[PDB]
Amino acid sequence: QEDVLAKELEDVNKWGLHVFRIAELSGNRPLTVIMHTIFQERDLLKTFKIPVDTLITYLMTLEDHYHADVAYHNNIHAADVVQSTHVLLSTPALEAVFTDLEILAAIFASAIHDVDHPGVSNQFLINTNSELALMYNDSSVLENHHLAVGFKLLQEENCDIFQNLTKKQRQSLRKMVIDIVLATDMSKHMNLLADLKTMVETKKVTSSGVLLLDNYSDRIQVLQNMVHCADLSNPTKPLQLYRQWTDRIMEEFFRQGDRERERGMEISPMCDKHNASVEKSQVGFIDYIVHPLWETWADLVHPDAQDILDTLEDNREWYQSTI
Amino acid sequence: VLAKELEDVNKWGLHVFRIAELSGNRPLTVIMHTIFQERDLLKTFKIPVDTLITYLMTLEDHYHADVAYHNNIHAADVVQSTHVLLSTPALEAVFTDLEILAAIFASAIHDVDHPGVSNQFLINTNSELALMYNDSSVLENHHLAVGFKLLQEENCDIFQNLTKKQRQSLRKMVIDIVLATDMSKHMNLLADLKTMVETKKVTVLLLDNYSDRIQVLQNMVHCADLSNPTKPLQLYRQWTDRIMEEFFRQGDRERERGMEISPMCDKHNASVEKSQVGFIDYIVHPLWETWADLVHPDAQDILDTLEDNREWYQSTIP
Ligand SMILES: COc1cc2c(cc1OC)[C@H](CCc1c[nH]c3ccccc13)N(C=O)CC2
Ligand SMILES: COc1cc2c(cc1OC)[C@H](CCc1c[nH]c3ccccc13)N(C=O)CC2
Ligand SMILES: [Mg+2]
Ligand SMILES: [Mg+2]
Ligand SMILES: [Zn+2]
Ligand SMILES: [Zn+2]
Repeated sequence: QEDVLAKELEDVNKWGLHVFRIAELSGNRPLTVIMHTIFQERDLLKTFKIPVDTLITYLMTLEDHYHADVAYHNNIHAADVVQSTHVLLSTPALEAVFTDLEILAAIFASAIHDVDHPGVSNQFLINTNSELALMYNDSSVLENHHLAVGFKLLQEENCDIFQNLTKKQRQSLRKMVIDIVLATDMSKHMNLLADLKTMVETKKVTSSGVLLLDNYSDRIQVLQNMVHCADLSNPTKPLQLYRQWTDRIMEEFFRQGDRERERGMEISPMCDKHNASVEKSQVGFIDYIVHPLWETWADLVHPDAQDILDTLEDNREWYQSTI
Repeated sequence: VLAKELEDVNKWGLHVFRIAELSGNRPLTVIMHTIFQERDLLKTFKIPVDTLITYLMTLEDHYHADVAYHNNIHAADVVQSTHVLLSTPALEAVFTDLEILAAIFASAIHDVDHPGVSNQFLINTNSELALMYNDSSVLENHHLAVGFKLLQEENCDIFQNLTKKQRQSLRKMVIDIVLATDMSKHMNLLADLKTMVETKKVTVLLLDNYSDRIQVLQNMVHCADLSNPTKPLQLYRQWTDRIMEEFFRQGDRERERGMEISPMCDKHNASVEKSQVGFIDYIVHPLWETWADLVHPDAQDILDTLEDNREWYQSTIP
């Protein structure tokens, strides 16, 4: 029903949106309806003269190119990252900091950032001599692919949502989107976090108390880390959402491990369904990856993200308590 | 006949155009085969000679015969120049046989399927290649992908007898080297070579960590790629004629499409000779001067010839 879905989408500005309920109520179109809602909320159709029928046509085609048969890296994950990026962009420490084009780039990058993901890792694709790894010379294999598909779909019939941007706007947005999606490669995490830490330690704020970002390198680095935080935000969400994300990533990992075991390869970490500890893996994920990242983001925008960090820390203690 | 010319495969200034003619437009194949035997690579890595020839022929076929510069003759020239640079005395022990294999294979594939237009042209025209590769080292990613993909054709897997680790190490090194031939990386590459020269440790060069060794290999193949002005003048002048034909054809396409014409690509305004002098002064000589410092004094004859050729091109400007 449309009324109940409209009611749920009133939460689009809130951390912890019931994204699985929105997927059900929208008829498995969470990415389309959440993107459309966000574009209306931020007045992006009027600002960039995006025809509404073109937006819907592109969104439905993009959503179609996520795999409905992968447990984690599907259109619900994309919708979740889009919405989480949308909330992070609204944080008071960043008010009036980014232009309308940078906002468009960050939201578009989130929407396409995992498109056509096959449900296995870059290393699996490299180690199996996949056609994707051969195409991309073993370097950010999935992320180059997500970008290429995301942009190529703009060329389908009535899909060019950027048709009314100027040529310079299109060139700038394309560069920013590429910079952002390539930064979601998990092998870049340590370098991205090291740079975010440096920016926190050298942070400057303006007279209005918002973050001072006066060059492309700093601006794109904040947008890269923002989308990376959104991508790694599952343990910061209310527990009933977090546990569903955990169930889904473990299913994807175990299916990868079954293909590795069947092929005689070493099983990747956390992918052996016969020797895995789901709870210990979440605590380690939080301790070594997610909390170091979110604690640093929370410092950059202090005190805006304190409640998100509080939820992360509660969820860590809950998983720890199940061991 | 063709055999006599191949006797100087170990000399800077091989008559590569004569070899291209005398081999029926197969310079990459015959030069690669000759080099693999001078370095005993077929025995070291147990490469079936017929597999080596089948792959080389196939690779050569994927260079475009209607591209005046970035064709199979260029690929053969860079291969042969790397082969000579690998024999620099100051590098007499630095690199292992697999590293030698990687530098030579990388040279052979480093421009395969080149369309005769630049990365910037491919980006600004919204080409399929730039869409595939997200505007980042577009050509060089493609050269690699084609070069490795051809290994999978029938009786083309020249690395069939390398160990699994050797194949994985060779692949990484080839990728690192070919990606470094992107001209947009030149200044960063040169800066690293300069830093290495300043921190140079010698007994002969001592390079201990992979990062330093791959950097020397990157800069070496880069030097080979940019070696035309260091060759004997009759060779250099042919390379100049060929690159200018390729540039002018690209500029004809940019003019028509309404784009800004790339530097040196406007046939109605370009000075071929001024462009060569500027090319040497700003790119080729700073690079080869720094290389010469790294292997001092083994590059001094190459540097001398470059400086002679620069003097000659300058004298052709009224
Ligand atoms: C909800 O839980 C998860 C969600 C996700 C992951 C792992 C989760 O739980 C262990 C992994 C992290 C990959 C990864 C790379 N290096 C690591 C080192 C340690 C741990 C993980 C990783 N993802 C894979 O695409 C993203 C989503
Ligand atoms: C024999 O002469 C040449 C040979 C080559 C080039 C230029 C030559 O002569 C002007 C260019 C150099 C790169 C380059 C592209 N745009 C530039 C602008 C300024 C400086 C360098 C470049 N190449 C292009 O594939 C490699 C071979
Ligand atoms: Mg991803
Ligand atoms: Mg090239
Ligand atoms: Zn993701
Ligand atoms: Zn080349």
